[PDB]
Amino acid sequence: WTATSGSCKGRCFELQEVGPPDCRCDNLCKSYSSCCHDFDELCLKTARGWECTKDRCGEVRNEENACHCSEDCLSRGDCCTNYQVVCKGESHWVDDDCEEIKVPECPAGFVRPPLIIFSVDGFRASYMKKGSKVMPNIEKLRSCGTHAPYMRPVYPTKTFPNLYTLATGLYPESHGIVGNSMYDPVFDASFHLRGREKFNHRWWGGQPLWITATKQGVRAGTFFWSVSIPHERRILTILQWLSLPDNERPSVYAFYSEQPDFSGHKYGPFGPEMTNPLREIDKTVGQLMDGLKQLRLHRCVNVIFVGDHGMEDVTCDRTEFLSNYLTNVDDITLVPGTLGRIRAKSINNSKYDPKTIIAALTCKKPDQHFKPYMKQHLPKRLHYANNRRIEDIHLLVDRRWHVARKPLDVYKKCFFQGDHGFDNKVNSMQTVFVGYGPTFKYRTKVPPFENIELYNVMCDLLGLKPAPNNGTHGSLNHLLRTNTFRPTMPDEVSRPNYPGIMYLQSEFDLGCTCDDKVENKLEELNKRLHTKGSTKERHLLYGRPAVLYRTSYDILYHTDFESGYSEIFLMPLWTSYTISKQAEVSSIPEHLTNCVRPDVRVSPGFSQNCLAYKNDKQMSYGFLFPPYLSSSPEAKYDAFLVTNMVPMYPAFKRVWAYFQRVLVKKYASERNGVNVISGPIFDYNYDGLRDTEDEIKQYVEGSSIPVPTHYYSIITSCLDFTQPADKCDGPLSVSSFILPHRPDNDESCNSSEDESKWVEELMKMHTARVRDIEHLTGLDFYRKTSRSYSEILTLKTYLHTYESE
Ligand SMILES: *[C@@H]1O[C@H](CO)[C@@H](O[C@@H]2O[C@H](CO)[C@@H](O[C@@H]3O[C@H](CO[C@H]4O[C@H](CO)[C@@H](O)[C@H](O[C@H]5O[C@H](CO)[C@@H](O)[C@H](O)[C@@H]5O[C@H]5O[C@H](CO)[C@@H](O)[C@H](O)[C@@H]5O)[C@@H]4O)[C@@H](O)[C@H](O[C@H]4O[C@H](CO)[C@@H](O)[C@H](O)[C@@H]4O[C@H]4O[C@H](CO)[C@@H](O)[C@H](O)[C@@H]4O)[C@@H]3O)[C@H](O)[C@H]2NC(C)=O)[C@H](O)[C@H]1NC(C)=O
Ligand SMILES: Cc1cc(OCc2n[nH]c(=O)n2C)c(-c2cccc(C(=O)N3CCOCC3)c2)cc1Cl
Ligand SMILES: [Ca+2]
Ligand SMILES: [Ca+2]
Ligand code: NA
Ligand code: NA
Ligand SMILES: [Zn+2]
Repeated sequence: WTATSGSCKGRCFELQEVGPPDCRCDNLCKSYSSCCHDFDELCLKTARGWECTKDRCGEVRNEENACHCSEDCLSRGDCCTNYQVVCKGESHWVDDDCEEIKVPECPAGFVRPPLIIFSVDGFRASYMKKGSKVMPNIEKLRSCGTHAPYMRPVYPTKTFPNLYTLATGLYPESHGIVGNSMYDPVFDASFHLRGREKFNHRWWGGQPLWITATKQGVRAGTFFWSVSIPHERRILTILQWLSLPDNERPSVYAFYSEQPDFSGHKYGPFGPEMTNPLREIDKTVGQLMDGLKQLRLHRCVNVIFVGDHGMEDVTCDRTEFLSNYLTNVDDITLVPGTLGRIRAKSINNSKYDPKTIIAALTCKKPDQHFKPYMKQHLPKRLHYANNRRIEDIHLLVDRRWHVARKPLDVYKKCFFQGDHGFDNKVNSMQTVFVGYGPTFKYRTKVPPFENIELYNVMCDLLGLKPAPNNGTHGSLNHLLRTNTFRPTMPDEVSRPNYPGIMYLQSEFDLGCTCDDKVENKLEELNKRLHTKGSTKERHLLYGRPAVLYRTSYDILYHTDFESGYSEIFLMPLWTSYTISKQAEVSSIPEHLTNCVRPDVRVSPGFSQNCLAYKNDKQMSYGFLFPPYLSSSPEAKYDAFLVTNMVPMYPAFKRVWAYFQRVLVKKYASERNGVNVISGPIFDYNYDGLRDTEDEIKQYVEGSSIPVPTHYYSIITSCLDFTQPADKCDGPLSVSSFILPHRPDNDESCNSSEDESKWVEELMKMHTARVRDIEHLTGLDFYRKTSRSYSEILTLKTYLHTYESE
């Protein structure tokens, strides 16, 4: 109940929420149906529209008007935004030459440059170029400030998950807004875009920027605008708040536009109808900048122009129906559209079986336009699994398509032409970022980056300590003129042992065999030097990775590779090797096919054994440093050490062997050498974080050899590819992957074909950031380079996307 009979007189767009059933005059009052009786009258004035005209200049103040053109309006802070242009001979902000903002030029009483986040829904990255002729204000922000060619949203590429990621720096699995629609089985409650459940605080995890600010004594304006408040009134309200006394004035503000998303759904991303919405958003930017200029704030405020996601062509003829695949379609609930989430319709149904649903959905139609996954098998870069609101069965839908349960769902609900929500690496889903103001750089292009990084930067712009989040703080320092965050590298927690030769061959009873009994002072000294690390500078190019947790491990040196060998997991945490452009690929010689060799530096008790693999009918093994890339027949024996072996399903060995035999040399050829670091990952609870020993769900049968859930590789070379990877003077280039370690290749519908037709496609799907691998391994890479630490942080956040221009 609301007692709507109090008044909004002197309270319009009050910042503090007054407590029920007392009536409200704040922004949110419309959303809750709790506004005082006179809110529309007092707070939503529209009389005489939004612009001054010549006949209005110097008018007698009429308090009924939407905005004012009277002499007193500047001191009241309520002029129409074009007042000084029409009435005082000034120029529009957009018509002014841009001039570098070297220092904040703020009025007396301003403690810090305010931050205004101007958010636009469905603003596809390519609109910045394709719409530039119709968006002069935005084009001026972009060209004169700091801009990225695009900014990568989070998955799913929907509004609430992305706006709340902007607000928190968190992945949706961590902040809890995992879709625009959700069911939480613990609350037994459903979240929808329409309705009131979505305002309940239990949905919204983490700590959003406005709360971060308020806790640290920095006042915030509204972030969520009620849909019925016109954009012109949102801008006027922000300008009015900026005219408050110092002690009352917020330092952080947001604007939001539901365009161009609203029209893009109706017309498609490039429908001719889309020009007008882009012109209108540009006009709104112009109102804000004209308004700031009138207040003498246009060289004081930092403005961020940012989108939540892009927009793709999607029409309802491009819909896959689950009723064409499942016999039992009535026993499931599907969250449909540009992603699919499946759960049992009834928890009482003991005939429900996820395995049979996945199988019925796997590679059943030649041109099938979605792929089913158990959520733990989704690409790790999506970070889309560790939340009870994410159903165990997920459908990744091809760009331009929908999935639905039955055809009747599509016509009893072919109107729309645009949608979004797809995989966040898809080009059409990318969105925009521009920063303009004293704290941003001048006329500066920065590489694409992820929206999870922005919360830290917004905290830096406001002098706030960010709450714990998924950004990598410092990775966006290159966007900023000042206020940079200068992180220190994390301290190494575990120091390595450097074992020498400590065991005789006969101490091992591993069930392994090798035809290596093939028997020189010249070259005996050489082999000893290699085992002490004489080639390490060639193979460990950026320092050894640091281990950031407590464990027991050994550094092992070899002619062709170096490794950090875990005595706890019985395999390397990492193996590092450099392959020059000139490297030759060779075969595994016949006499060495089944060769595994005890490592006389590592105790039998801390080694794998061959008998376990013989007995485990499901599990085979592979090698981290590839025997195919040995530098000589003699060095090749090192590759068959038991300390270089890792457990691999035979189906996965198809993938790994093709990567090692074909792809590494291809990349060395293309990139002028590569340095490779490879290793296992254990993430059985799919939280994106390194498992401890007691979290491991599967072992090689009868042994203590843990089975990895994934294998990673980090492939680094010189950004200037005229220099070889091992003699690089300047910035680095990286690409990485985290491949799922699966006992079948059901994910790859073409896997019956030669690996040349499917393996690299799989690897591209599972592309990763170095930072993703760091979370999953507790390792810290690139500790010893010539490069600045913030440059290295940017490198560690890079994702090689494999999308065209
Ligand atoms: C991205 O960045 C984020 C932010 O840094 C990273 O997430 C953090 O990861 C930590 C490790 O997973 C996690 O730390 C745990 O916190 C527990 C207390 O958490 C509450 O308090 C915080 C602080 O305010 C709050 O933020 C949390 O919010 C979560 O929970 C509510 C739901 O109740 C949601 O509204 C909210 O969205 C968020 O949910 C997300 O996180 C939880 C995990 O907390 C997931 O379950 C959800 O699915 C969702 O993703 C909480 O309200 C604390 O209790 C934990 O301590 C246990 O583990 C330690 C290990 O040291 C152990 O020593 C303790 O004994 C304890 O174990 C006991 O409990 C076990 C479980 O019941 C039990 O089995 C044992 O036997 C023991 O009894 C732990 O320290 C931290 O909370 C989150 N923070 C956030 C915001 O998510 C994230 O990892 C980053 N991602 C990547 C890939 O890098
Ligand atoms: C720039 C920016 C704009 C935002 O919303 C702009 C908006 N205005 N109107 C409208 O439809 N949208 C989408 C939000 C946001 C979005 C959704 C939810 C919340 C939130 O945290 N809420 C609201 C519900 O109640 C719970 C708390 C905040 C976050 C940021 Cl960073
Ligand atoms: Ca949106
Ligand atoms: Ca884990
Ligand atoms: Na086996
Ligand atoms: Na297959
Ligand atoms: Zn939309």
